[PDB]
Amino acid sequence: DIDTFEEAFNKLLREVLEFDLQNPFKDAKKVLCIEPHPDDCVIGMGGTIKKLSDMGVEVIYVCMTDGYMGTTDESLSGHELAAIRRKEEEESARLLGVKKIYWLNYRDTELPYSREVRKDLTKILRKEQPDGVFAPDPWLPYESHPDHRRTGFLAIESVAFSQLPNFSNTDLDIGLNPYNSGSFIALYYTHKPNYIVDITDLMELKLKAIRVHRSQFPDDIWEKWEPFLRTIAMFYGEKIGVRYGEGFRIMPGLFYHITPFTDLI
Amino acid sequence: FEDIDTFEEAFNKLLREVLEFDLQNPFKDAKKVLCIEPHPDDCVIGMGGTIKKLSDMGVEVIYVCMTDGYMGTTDESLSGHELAAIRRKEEEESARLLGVKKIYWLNYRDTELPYSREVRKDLTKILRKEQPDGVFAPDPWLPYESHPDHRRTGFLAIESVAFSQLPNFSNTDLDIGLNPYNSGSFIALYYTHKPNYIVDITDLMELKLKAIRVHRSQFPDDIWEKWEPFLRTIAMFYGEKIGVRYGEGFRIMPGLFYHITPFTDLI
Amino acid sequence: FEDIDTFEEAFNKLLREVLEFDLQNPFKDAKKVLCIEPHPDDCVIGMGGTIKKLSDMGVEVIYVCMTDGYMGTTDESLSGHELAAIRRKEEEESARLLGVKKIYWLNYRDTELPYSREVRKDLTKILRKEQPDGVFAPDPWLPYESHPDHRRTGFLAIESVAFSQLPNFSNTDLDIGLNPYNSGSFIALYYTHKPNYIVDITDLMELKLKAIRVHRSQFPDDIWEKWEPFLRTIAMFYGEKIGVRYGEGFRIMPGLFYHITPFTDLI
Ligand SMILES: CP(=O)(O)N[C@@H]1[C@@H](O)[C@H](O)[C@@H](CO)O[C@H]1O
Ligand SMILES: CP(=O)(O)N[C@@H]1[C@@H](O)[C@H](O)[C@@H](CO)O[C@H]1O
Ligand SMILES: CP(=O)(O)N[C@@H]1[C@@H](O)[C@H](O)[C@@H](CO)O[C@H]1O
Ligand SMILES: [Zn+2]
Ligand SMILES: [Zn+2]
Ligand SMILES: [Zn+2]
Repeated sequence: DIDTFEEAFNKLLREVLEFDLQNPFKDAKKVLCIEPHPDDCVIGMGGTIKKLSDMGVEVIYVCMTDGYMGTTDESLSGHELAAIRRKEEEESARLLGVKKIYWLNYRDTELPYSREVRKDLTKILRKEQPDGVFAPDPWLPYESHPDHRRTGFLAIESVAFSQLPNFSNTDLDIGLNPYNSGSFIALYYTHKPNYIVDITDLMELKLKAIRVHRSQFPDDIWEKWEPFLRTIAMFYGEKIGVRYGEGFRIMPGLFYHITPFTDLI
Repeated sequence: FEDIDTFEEAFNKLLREVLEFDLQNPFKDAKKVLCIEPHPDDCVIGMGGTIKKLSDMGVEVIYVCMTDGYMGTTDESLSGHELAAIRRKEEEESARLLGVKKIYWLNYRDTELPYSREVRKDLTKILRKEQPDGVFAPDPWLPYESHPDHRRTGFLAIESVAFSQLPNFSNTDLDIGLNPYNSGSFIALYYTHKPNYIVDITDLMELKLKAIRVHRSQFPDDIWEKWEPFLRTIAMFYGEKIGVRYGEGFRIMPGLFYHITPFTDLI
Repeated sequence: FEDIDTFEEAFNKLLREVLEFDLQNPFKDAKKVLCIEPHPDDCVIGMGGTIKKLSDMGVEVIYVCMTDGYMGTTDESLSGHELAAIRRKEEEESARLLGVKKIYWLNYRDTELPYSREVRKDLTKILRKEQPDGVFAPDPWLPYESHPDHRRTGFLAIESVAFSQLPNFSNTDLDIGLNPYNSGSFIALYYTHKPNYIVDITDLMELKLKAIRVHRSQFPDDIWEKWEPFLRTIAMFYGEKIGVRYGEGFRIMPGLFYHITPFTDLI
């Protein structure tokens, strides 16, 4: 048929796959933002969450773990800390217009990589039938937190497998349908974004909603984290020549499997 | 070697002279090879053309299919049991087209391939029995590869080809009369973004695509609408790299380079 | 910091003023370090020159060896139990040439290092006991690193260095009187393809190779014909990077950059 690989690829994307990065969140009514820990959705995409909320989109958190391990305060146990972080998360998400939060309650530092966790995410996908799903990019270089890696892998896997009636089939038996339905997966916390949201306007709000997680951001930690977080927003922004941005990686569904030229988007 | 001037000269001496490495004709003396696939259809999809060419050269090509394909349908009235039974039929006939001897079915459930000592011992049992001169398997470093059965197959293949050579590894194999693996001239990895050896499959493409469609349960008309162009686009990606129309890609490296090597990108 | 104009300015200030990240003399002040190796011989192969230099300045080098090297022989008359007892002695001898000191043996089996909270807890206990100023471990992101003990040592060492600081993590340690890991100034990854700090080991190269060859079970004469050139070439790859003949490379980054950082390649 076509002459060159470049023609083949271009036709693949453009016409066969209909890939469009100008407004990929344009028709979404319901989205899941999957975070490994309480606070990750806000650090990694809180500005974008605000913009979706404001636009009439329903934003639903699925938080994989409970934040149990995240303090050096020897007077605060993991149980007490987890209770405090659910409150932190609830308030921080109100500020961003966040509706609802599914807490999976795996212990922080202990998120399994297993069929079980896939079934939990699958149950939620089948219940809520979102149009889109956000999750950390499991390929981020030097990402040393297993909760992060595992979340990203489990999300992408679950978005696929929830579509298969023979996978976690008990779901169907109790009246759920397979996942439809979703228009997309977008990965945040990524080195290779190919879609950037300007949040220059929302950066102060984002910084405030982050700070609401006070257990995680006492004064002396913020002396480092605020510069760090502005510098990351500047990394993403510069890619589209704005001051503060949030970066997403989006790809056709086909590309997450056996594709040797994924770097061409 | 202690006298060699520069790193660049050392690397070329190491690669060519000490390791005797070159990609002129990697499949040269092979009488027998294993093709390790995660799911029924991966062998034909990643390397069907090469399989036919090896068959044509009188190489015994043997499949190892890690999983049963149980999950791969959206048809709500087809159980995974029934689908597995189907996909085995489909693979047997697909393989027949490519002159394929024999298939080992490991029978792990699709989406549930373990990454464990147990599965390496299964692969080792086969490598010690068959004593193949080469083993093909997916590159588990494929960027954005998001199927755990694919990544796990590839890492398990590579580890097994090494560990199956150690007599204290799965030692009961030896206690029942199997020898440690050797024979093995090579490992080659398909479904790869960094191929260094390309096989021209130009006038095999139509046979390759036919052998893929024999997996009907996977490739109905509406799926084929997208997948035929996709499969053509991939083969052109590889084919272009050596200036032919359609190709299949493999990454092949000295044995040493699968461990502590900081310059694997030079090949 | 609200006012800076460019990403490039923000990043320079972040690194130099906020994090005071310095790659000029990263081991300057260290009095005690841990070198974490998947198998016996990996400290010396990966960083023996460096270990000797640290020992020369009076730094106390402590090994933590994750496995017992049980599987690493092709000799059918040597069992894994006998091999592991030999390798323990070979490592004591190798380490004594480099000025080490003390070895912690985790004793997991070679090819079966778990990736789990348990192994994190073993490392966390050493860290809390020893309170080292610096920790060395393989780079688990090395391209094509196909030995699972290696990827898992690297991941677990980085995880443990962070989690051993958290009092709710493996809390029984503190209940027996250990404090959280307090002391470290640094993590350094060896066996790396993206080193950003190189120790010149030109003078030490021959000591390194001698202390490697003391692991005789691993390096008989026919293996050493391939391994000596491999090792020299690897050292020259690192060396060239600072204009010397032979070097050892490390990747060293600010602690923040091991998490959620999209610009790790700017160091
Ligand atoms: C920005 P984050 O991913 O939420 N920070 C996490 C925190 O949630 C977690 O409790 C802790 C212990 O695992 O590791 C920290 O690095
Ligand atoms: C080209 P393939 O790798 O074999 N197609 C697989 C199919 O085999 C499998 O049953 C399904 C569920 O795991 O995932 C699909 O992604
Ligand atoms: C240089 P090394 O990392 O120490 N060599 C290891 C050796 O220690 C181990 O016993 C064997 C079996 O796992 O695999 C070899 O690849
Ligand atoms: Zn997190
Ligand atoms: Zn497959
Ligand atoms: Zn090792």
